[PDB]
Amino acid sequence: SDAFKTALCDAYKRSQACSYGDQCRFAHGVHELRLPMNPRGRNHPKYKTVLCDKFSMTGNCKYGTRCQFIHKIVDGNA
Ligand SMILES: [Zn+2]
Ligand SMILES: [Zn+2]
Repeated sequence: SDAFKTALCDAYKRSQACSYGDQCRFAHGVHELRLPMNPRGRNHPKYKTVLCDKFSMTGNCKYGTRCQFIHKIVDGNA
């Protein structure tokens, strides 16, 4: 990354006064801040939202991969 605006200004945050001022290679705000944009794709994206009742009762769900419900192998014997 380039030396400009990829990190916040330590002098501006702690001391407020910055030695270079507006010629500071660091950002004096979030609008000034253009950091190296790392992917935000970390959160869990669920197609299958609620548990599958058919897969829990009969052990089988007819939709399979199409199922909008979570196929969880539930322990316990009848
Ligand atoms: Zn600065
Ligand atoms: Zn299912």
